[PDB]
Amino acid sequence: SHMMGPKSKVFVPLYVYPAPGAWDPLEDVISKHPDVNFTVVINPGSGPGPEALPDGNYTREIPKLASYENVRLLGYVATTYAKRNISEVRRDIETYAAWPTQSSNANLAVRGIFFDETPQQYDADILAYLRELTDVVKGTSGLGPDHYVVHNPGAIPDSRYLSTADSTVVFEATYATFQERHGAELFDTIPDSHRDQLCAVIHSVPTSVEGSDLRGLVKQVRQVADEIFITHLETDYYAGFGGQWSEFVDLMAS
Repeated sequence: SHMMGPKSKVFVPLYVYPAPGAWDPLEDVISKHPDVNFTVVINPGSGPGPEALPDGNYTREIPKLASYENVRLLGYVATTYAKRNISEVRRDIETYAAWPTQSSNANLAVRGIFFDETPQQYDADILAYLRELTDVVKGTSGLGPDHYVVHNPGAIPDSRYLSTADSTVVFEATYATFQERHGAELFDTIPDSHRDQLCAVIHSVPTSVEGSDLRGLVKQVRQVADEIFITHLETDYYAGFGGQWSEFVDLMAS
């Protein structure tokens, strides 16, 4: 069968600075593929920055993306492996949440939070910390309607953490590493899990993984992860668009 299996969201760690035109390659595929859902993490400065609003480039460009119904913007918030003081994490959540009211622009807003550097190891105190953060996201005006929560442990965490987030990035590494761990098979090791809970980020894909070879990779990952980012960049892979970005999104639309 040439069917691609379960549909996945395109996950976009959009750590490209929003100079005029810089986000065009993303807007172009969002517009071309209204049937594809995009989860887009924005990140002014490892967080929302030191002020109530981000800079004028962000305030111009964010509403343009937010205007598309198939986009779900998330604000990046660091947790430093749950060692970051929870009051500081909360300040960052609340800063994003207040964006539309602080700016008087309803489209200068995010629909949830992406928590970077969540821990892998199980500990009851960490679970309580993560659950509290989810409660904060779900209860804070300005992050609706979705109040989405994504975690990025950058590796497989204890499965008890998965239900505290809408999605967890359980693979964030090079294509070489993906292959060393037998690709989609690595996901089969995760107990008490479902693809709808999981995100995969694969960078540094060799350019020879193209055409039908890229189609095969996308299909393999779609089976196991409901949100996916794949890029052929090996440097600055979250701060620019890979040479097969449009092809990747086309395959996600297939």
